[PDB]
Amino acid sequence: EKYIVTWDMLQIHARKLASRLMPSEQWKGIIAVSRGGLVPGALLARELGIRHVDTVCISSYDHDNQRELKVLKRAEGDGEGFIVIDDLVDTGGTAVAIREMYPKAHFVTIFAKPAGRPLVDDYVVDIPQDTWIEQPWDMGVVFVPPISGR
Amino acid sequence: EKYIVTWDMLQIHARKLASRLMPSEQWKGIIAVSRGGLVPGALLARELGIRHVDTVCISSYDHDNQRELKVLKRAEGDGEGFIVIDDLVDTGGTAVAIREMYPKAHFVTIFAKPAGRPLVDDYVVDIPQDTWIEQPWDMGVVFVPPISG
Amino acid sequence: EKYIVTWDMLQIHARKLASRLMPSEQWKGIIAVSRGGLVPGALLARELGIRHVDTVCISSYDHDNQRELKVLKRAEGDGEGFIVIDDLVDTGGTAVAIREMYPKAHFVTIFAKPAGRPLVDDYVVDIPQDTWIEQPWDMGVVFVPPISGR
Amino acid sequence: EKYIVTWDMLQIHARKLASRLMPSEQWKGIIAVSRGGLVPGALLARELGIRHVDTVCISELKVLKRAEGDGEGFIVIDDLVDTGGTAVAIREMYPKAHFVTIFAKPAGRPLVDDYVVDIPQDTWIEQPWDMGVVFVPPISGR
Ligand SMILES: Nc1nc2c(ncn2[C@H]2CCN(C(=O)CP(=O)(O)O)C2)c(=O)[nH]1
Ligand SMILES: Nc1nc2c(ncn2[C@H]2CCN(C(=O)CP(=O)(O)O)C2)c(=O)[nH]1
Repeated sequence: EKYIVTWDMLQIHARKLASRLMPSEQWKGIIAVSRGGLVPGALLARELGIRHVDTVCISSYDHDNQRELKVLKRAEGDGEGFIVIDDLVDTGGTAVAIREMYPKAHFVTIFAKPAGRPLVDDYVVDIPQDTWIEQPWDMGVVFVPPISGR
Repeated sequence: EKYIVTWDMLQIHARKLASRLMPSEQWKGIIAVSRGGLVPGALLARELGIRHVDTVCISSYDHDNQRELKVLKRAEGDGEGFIVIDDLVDTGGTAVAIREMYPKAHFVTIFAKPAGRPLVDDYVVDIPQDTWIEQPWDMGVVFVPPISG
Repeated sequence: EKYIVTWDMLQIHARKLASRLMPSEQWKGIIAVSRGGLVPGALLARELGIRHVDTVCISSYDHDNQRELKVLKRAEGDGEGFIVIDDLVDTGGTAVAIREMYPKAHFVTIFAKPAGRPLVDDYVVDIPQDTWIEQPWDMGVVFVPPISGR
Repeated sequence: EKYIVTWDMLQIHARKLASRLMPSEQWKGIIAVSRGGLVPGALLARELGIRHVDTVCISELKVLKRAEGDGEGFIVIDDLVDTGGTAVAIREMYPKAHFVTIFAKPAGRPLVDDYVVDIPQDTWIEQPWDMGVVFVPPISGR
């Protein structure tokens, strides 16, 4: 059974993470991990009041049991004083890759499954591995037939 | 901590509860416990395609140190073949009265706290006793100031 | 032409209606037109602090160019000091029926189309006649495939 | 007089915008004007399968961070256009860019190559990232 994440709950969690990342002056800017961290990055940037937002674009595809990682666009630096935000961490693969690119950055997510959980600096919601997360940008409001009808 | 419930989530839970009330034909109608149950009742009504929807309106008169229960408007029958529905059960204070008016009814809620759990026939979500549930009809979409300037 | 009504927007509309119905003291209760008026009625009931909420249940099976009406259940009275509410007005068929069985009732809706427009006492939003209104209780948040491949 | 925009509504408009920008292969990437364009840019990035998303941060109008090129083959996205102070500025850095917003006001209308929703000029747009689902007192007591 999948975990439905609506926009309202995302924003609640995003604000729960924002306050825990106070003060706002200890952070220089924000790096969002495209595309998953884009919205959480936007949300953080609004709350913490940060206007400098950049993106690192990483493309990943599975070829059976191995991953193919392609960084299409990178932000410069060791990550000094920035926050790196992604929507969720599952196995922790993307995290370890970001950690190589930005060894001196604070890495955050909204959701974290048990495996990837310890590989984050901070997160908000716990999810178990067997659970799939539907993010709001993948969903919509559409007609849904009744259960009976009658 | 305060548990926030959005319309969307209420609908998701209402739909789960609804499937557990299949098939629809065993039900004559639906009695909503005003006011909390009105929206859950409405959603159930749609999902099951039940058009016979009635209400029970229950208010509380306080006398000296004790709270009495006034019944402003009540449906008919012993609730035989009916689903009775409230938004939640916290203590079951109101839920005692509903059983007495409708003994032969299927009494359901969306949320339930531990002390009110044995009072319903079925519910969807467990909530801790210390937790306040904010329902979406008590909320709205309003400007929230940022956290930094 | 399809008009999407989310729960948030509906609440906004219902709240605008409720404040136009102030003060609440002039009303002795609410009669909801099942099933469409159930939710709007519940929202009025909350905003006006009205605990006396009853229903009128009507079945409208459409046989070609004629309609068969069935009143499954009917709140008592002429509607004196009562608000009767449906979600929307379309042709005025339901409205003429309510007006007969509740002549001294203040009959309101949220949406209205030009046809049934003169047959309500008050409404909130104008909807064009050729538009289908998708109400939130008939919808849900489910997955939606992206518009493009890749 | 306040135009309230919910996430669901923004997402619908963003999809109506995405459909106009089809086919998606005419695009090499998206440039979101932060912070207004971020979420719209993110939504377009999903609906159009575009993985190359970069930002331009304007703020006199000081440029905090930006990307190169003349915008040829890119989409520049902001949440709205009222006047065009930044819009006039965005035009410069990427002249051959396709520049879109979701909302557009009359005075800002001719500055963008495309938009989705018209809004009166005297109307304030309350974007969902500035709001939240909070308790709201009933309009009456009894
Ligand atoms: N929407 C969604 N995307 C998912 C889910 N699980 C994985 N992904 C996608 C999106 C984000 N992903 C990762 O960061 C891979 P990781 O470095 O090994 O943790 C994969 C899910 O349950 N839901
Ligand atoms: N969900 C939905 N229900 C509708 C619509 N149009 C009509 N109905 C349903 C629900 C309310 N209706 C009427 O008041 C019928 P009227 O006596 O001719 O005014 C029919 C619609 O666009 N959408």
